[PDB]
Amino acid sequence: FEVRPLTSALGAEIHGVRLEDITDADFAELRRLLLKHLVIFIPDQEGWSAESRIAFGRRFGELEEAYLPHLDGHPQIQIIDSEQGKIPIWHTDMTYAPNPPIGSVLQIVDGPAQGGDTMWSNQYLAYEGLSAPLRDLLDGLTAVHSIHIPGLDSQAEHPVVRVHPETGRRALFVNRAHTSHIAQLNRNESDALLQYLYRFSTSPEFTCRYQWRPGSVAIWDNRVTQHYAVDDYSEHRRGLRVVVLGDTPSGDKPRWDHYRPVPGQRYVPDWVNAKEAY
Amino acid sequence: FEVRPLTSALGAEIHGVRLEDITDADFAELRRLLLKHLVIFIPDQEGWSAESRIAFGRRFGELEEAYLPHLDGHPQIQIIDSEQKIPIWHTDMTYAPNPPIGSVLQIVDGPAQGGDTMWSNQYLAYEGLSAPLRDLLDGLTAVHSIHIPGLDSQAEHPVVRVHPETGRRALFVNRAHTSHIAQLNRNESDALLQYLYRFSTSPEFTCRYQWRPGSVAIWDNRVTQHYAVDDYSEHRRGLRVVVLGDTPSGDKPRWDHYRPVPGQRYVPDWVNAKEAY
Amino acid sequence: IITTAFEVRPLTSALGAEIHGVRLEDITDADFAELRRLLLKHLVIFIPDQEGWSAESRIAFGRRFGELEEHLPHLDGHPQIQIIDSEQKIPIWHTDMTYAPNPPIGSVLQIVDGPAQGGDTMWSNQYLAYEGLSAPLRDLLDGLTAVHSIHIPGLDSQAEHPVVRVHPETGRRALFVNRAHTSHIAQLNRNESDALLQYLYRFSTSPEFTCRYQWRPGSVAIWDNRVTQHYAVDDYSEHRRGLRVVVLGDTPSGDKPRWDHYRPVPGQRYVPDWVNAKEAY
Amino acid sequence: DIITTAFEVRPLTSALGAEIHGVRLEDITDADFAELRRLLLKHLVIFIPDQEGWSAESRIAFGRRFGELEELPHLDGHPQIQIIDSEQKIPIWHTDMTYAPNPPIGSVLQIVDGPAQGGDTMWSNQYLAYEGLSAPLRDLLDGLTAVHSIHIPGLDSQAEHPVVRVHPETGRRALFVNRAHTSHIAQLNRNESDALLQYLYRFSTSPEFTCRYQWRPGSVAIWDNRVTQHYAVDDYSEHRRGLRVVVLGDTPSGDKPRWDHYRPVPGQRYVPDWVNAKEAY
Ligand code: NA
Ligand code: NA
Ligand code: NA
Ligand code: NA
Repeated sequence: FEVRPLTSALGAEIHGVRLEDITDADFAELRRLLLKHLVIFIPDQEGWSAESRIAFGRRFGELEEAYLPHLDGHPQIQIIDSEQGKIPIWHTDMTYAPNPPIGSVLQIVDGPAQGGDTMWSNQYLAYEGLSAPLRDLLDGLTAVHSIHIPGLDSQAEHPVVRVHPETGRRALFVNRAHTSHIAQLNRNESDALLQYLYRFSTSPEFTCRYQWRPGSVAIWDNRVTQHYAVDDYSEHRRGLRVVVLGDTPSGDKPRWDHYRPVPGQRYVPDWVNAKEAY
Repeated sequence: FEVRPLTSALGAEIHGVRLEDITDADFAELRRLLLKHLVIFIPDQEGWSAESRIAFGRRFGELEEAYLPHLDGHPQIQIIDSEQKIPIWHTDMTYAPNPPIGSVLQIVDGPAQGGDTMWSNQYLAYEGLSAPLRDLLDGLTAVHSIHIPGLDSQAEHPVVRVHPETGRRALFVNRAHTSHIAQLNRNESDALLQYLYRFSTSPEFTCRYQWRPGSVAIWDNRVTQHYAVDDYSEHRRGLRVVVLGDTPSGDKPRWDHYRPVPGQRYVPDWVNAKEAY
Repeated sequence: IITTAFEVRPLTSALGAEIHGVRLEDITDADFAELRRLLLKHLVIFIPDQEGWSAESRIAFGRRFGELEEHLPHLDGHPQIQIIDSEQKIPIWHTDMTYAPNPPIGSVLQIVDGPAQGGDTMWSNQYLAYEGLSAPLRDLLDGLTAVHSIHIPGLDSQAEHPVVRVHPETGRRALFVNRAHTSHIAQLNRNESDALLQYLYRFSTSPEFTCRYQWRPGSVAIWDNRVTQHYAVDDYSEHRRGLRVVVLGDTPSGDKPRWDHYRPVPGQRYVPDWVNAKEAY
Repeated sequence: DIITTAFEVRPLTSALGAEIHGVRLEDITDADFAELRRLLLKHLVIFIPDQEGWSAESRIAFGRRFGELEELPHLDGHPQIQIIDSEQKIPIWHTDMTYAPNPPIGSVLQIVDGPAQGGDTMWSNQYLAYEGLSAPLRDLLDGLTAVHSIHIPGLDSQAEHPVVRVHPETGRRALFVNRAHTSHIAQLNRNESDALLQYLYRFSTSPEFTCRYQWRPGSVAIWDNRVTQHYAVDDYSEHRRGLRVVVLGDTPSGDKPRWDHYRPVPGQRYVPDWVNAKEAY
């Protein structure tokens, strides 16, 4: 294939591939490129059949499946629609679950000519760019990730530094959208450290920004990336997505116990957040 | 009386007063001193009778009353008891449409050290802002709210309150109960409130009081914040009467409320945990 | 602004557009006028495949916008053509030379040697940064100025500019502060200034207001320095070399300030609320 | 585990500070001094009221019981007795002279002229600041050092000290950074250092860790500079004058650092995440 990296950190556009009837050997090459580049982009795949899209995702693992919008007859193929909302926050998908997805395949099938880019960030570089004392600290910490909305209540505890199962490389595994707090620190220390990590981890030297064209497919490794959907458009935007499951996140056993507050202790954040959203 | 200011900003201890049978004229002098000093301290009032305490508070206005812990037989005398703590800067109940105008608190049991209370002067917090920022705040309001089981209340108050008696302008936001400024978007609101909260509780604007059993504090909740230091494990018990008055008043806002778009999500710029303790 | 003469591919909604079907070497007056309209519309424009552009043509092109800056490594025999060379980087959001009373009105940059990936440049739209502020905050900023400064050996300069400037050619208002060179807002005390500028710097470089350009062989970027910031991503180790011409002549103008400068008292000390180290690298 | 029963002692807060009654410094005995020194180890700052008229010779002899005294404005004929004068202020949390390799052990200060209210001094307990950190963070800090520095006309000094020092006389660990003079943590990059120090500065001066002293006529404060910060409240306009003796001799000591100094790459630029102005007052 013809491979054109987007940035030094991550991302590559792959020309010369046809997903519809991809061979097992050509798939192995895509998998190798995904381990190298973390998110890959396959242009010009308009018309990709539902059965082929599902078979492709299933090469990676079991697919998430019917209370959410999906293609007729294919609970595996989720519909993302701007009119149904938008996610301008850095996140790693569903890390509030005990077993977050290991990756996704997304194709924007309707969208504006400009606007609605998606950015991804390289969590290997976010960890490696920390100085050695902080890497050593984070290796021994875990964090609670959680969500609390109508119809979905979930929390999970994950290592702050995840060992990728295939590469063995260590990646930061916190994200602003779903991480609540570091379990072995008090909440105020947690807020200060997470605030630094969130901003550092999404430095432009660690990211790439993709402009969607008709027919473009993005495949990303959700074990070692965050992503961000830019909210700079008003046109209708629709995507088809398949979501892949795998093993639970793994890292070092924590080197300290959970922080234990005293009875009646009140968390007073050092930084203001409003009590009412919109 | 013998009046000893605690700091330049606010606070004064008053000797030579006995609250139990205080005269109307001596009460008028206490009120004058409260408008001058914002919080006043009256030592050595052990044994103050419930009837006299209630009568004293009622000189200032209607008293709050029974779901709260209170002295048996006297729903107007609230109980602050460590075994039943508030280490956050706050102005009392500003999530209410009509927050109290002040309180009278007597620590009757407490440790020899630990458990101080601090107050801050919200006149000086406003006056210490530069002119462009004072002008901005004069035209803003803020939503104050609380959302707990059994108590859901919000209220919209001017960011700059005009004290009814002095006519002097005071900042009227506080970290405990203020949610957001209504005419700004939430992110702008967070940034401005963060600055105001820290500036308003600068040591140059505060006083710190060490309680001796029997001491009484009287404060004007229209123009102060306060903070209960959580540095003790011994039993601490206070008796409190809480006074009501008029709704907070300031300028009509100079802009409409900020209106988000239908799908808009608030993404804070600064981390707060999703789980408390 | 009507811009129908060329094939135009916008990069993001906020700003940026790649212009096809134009050759800079022998550009006509009509085609230049269209490029200038595209710059007023899109704030930064990208002209691909201009390898070999002659020095005389590059200078004549720049001079169609205004007087060129002369001095700062430059192409031998052409003081007007400045050299940006990685061997001899700027990963901080900035608007060029705003510590000067007359910052440049824009630049033309061509990366002639660079890596196949790495070294992107981002730009931000200061019109949108201002328009995205709520009305009370726009009203406040309209009446404020800020000091921009630099103090290094051989270059000490400061200038006071409106926080909100009008673009002279469009009449539209834009934010005019940037993290690299703005020091403080003149009518606030320093602590208030720090808090408000910190908010503005991050808000103004939100991804909804930016574009990110990957340089390819022969690419030329032209940007309006009056209403943008930009940022050079520092994610590469290969040699990177650009030729730049800089158009002089901006005079940032806005409303008369509505308050006097903040006046400290004798002996007053600035204590920042947020830590910065006392030693850099 | 220090017994201090000889005098009447009135602690100021749970964290630190105690007012000592029934002792006259002028002709203090060896036994009474030993008790005051125990009270200082226990309470970190002690206050001796009603000592108007304390003679210069007795003040110096008292200081010398603790160690060698520092020897610019000073009492005539007594270079050891420094004059502090509001007309010739410091509303910033600081530990004295930590930019020096050997900061002072402690000081003895008497405000001899001042307002009836205004000009309080606060102290903070750096043992409690460290002990209040969670175990992972205490473990991190135990292995770090920080550069402390000052760069003013006539005084350029820097020193590297453990972030966590052991008090040589109690064996207890205390935080050893302060906002005024600490620059950066040496084993972190500057941005990480800024974030961690900002948290520590605010946490370490929490009201639960401090005391606030109102000076009265004749008041003497004695503090241990090894395990405190302090802060002079700037809420007064009248003349305020103090007499101060400074005890030299500290060598802040802690664990061997567990990591090397952070090494930037050539040409690396420090870009703070938080704004500070470029110009003070
Ligand atoms: Na996502
Ligand atoms: Na209260
Ligand atoms: Na530039
Ligand atoms: Na000092």
